[PDB]
Amino acid sequence: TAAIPDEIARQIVLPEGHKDNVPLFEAYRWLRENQPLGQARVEGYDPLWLITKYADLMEVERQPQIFAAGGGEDKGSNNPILANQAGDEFTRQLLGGNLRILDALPYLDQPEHSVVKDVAFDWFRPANLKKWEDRIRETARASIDRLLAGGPDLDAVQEFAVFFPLRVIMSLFGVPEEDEPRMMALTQDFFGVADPDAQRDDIEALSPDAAAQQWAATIADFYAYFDVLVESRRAEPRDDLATLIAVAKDENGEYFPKTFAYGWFVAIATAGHDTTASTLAGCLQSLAAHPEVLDRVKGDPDLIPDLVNESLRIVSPVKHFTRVALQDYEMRGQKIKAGDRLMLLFQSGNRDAEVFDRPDDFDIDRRPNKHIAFGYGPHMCIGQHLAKLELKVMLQELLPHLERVEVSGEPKLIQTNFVGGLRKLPVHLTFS
Ligand code: HEM
Ligand SMILES: OCc1ccccc1
Ligand SMILES: OCc1ccccc1
Repeated sequence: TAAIPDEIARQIVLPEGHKDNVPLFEAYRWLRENQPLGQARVEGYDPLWLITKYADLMEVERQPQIFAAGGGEDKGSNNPILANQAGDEFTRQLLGGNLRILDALPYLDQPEHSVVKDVAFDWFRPANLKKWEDRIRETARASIDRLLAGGPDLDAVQEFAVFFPLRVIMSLFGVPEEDEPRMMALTQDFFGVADPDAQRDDIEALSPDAAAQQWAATIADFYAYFDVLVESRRAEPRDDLATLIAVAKDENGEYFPKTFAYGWFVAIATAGHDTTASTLAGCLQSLAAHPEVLDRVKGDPDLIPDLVNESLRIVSPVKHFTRVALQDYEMRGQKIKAGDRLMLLFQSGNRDAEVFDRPDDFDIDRRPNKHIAFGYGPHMCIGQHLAKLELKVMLQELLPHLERVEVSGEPKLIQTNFVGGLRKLPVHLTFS
């Protein structure tokens, strides 16, 4: 019934606690074993129930009428992405009393969430992504040719893994190649709001609300760019994802307000490539640690989807979203009160020993691989089938060219409690 111990709560809640995966995953493990559903009360944050168990993540996510993303009828009364209190106070000054800074899926509750998701639902289904496989494969091949020409010594992240998923999503989206560097810079600003190596020059870096200022500044740069793209596709439609979203109309034949298109476009321009790059880099890191796995998948390319699934489980680069209890609710002997916020810890769910035998082991032979790296419930990752296709296609093209991966310098993680993974993986490759 007590609060979570401060040292454990701080390790998970504070962005600084994610700088090193070792103490972070030991804090998740301490909770799952000792206090699987407790309230973290960290100075400068709202109290948060830390949802550490696989079964609890599904129980919460499958009941959106109880556990809201955006606050329910009081729209924008909950921030789905954990800011500190000072940050949420900054946002309420910016927006005038609420926290809905984007009109994007994570901020929405049903039935609004369903109406908006219906715009892109079919586009993201596996059968509808098949039309892109050959173009993704040509992109993967172009990226691997540059890797082979560049020699065996590189940062597998900033000199390889980042470019492929960015080129794929910008090509599908319909953004020209020359705009990719600025999209990459803004994605770094967006997911780097609390990382001292990713600070924007235009906001206060050390203010209590610094991360919320960076988030808003980054969004404003996206809105400027996307407003031009929305008016462009409304005036002259193309066969691209920018058009599908730009021209989308409601049941009354009115365009959705432009901010809905901007919200899609922000999610696509950031989430649409960064986590794909992280998972690919974490895959290479695991192949360095488990060379027998690389030998096996080179011997049987049909194992590549299993390798992708186990990489998603181990890397789990999307660490949380938040929810708010719309009513009192009992779970695992604890009384969650109406108004209480919850932090869904997907990386912890993915190490739950009740679900996964030897959960810290890299084992591609888990079948089925029950991972929750894409979440659950109506907010389950809409991009997951695009991500899995890109990772499958890259590893089908790449792994024949790799005899060995060696990590030849210190890996670096993005310092974030939100969307993380490797920003640096110095390697020495042996080409086949
Ligand atoms: C390895 C790659 C990816 C991983 C691990 C990942 C993971 C996640 C997770 C855990 C969520 C939250 C689910 C929940 O709240 O229960 C999510 C949401 C989302 N993801 Fe992904 N994601 C990935 C790739 C993508 C891609 C490629 C796109 C777009 C092209 C994308 C777009 C989204 C969107 C728009 C949401 C919000 C959905 C909603 O709230 O309804 N993601 N992702
Ligand atoms: O895939 C995670 C994500 C989705 C939308 C916006 C930010 C991050
Ligand atoms: O809810 C996950 C999902 C993914 C792709 C298309 C539709 C829905």
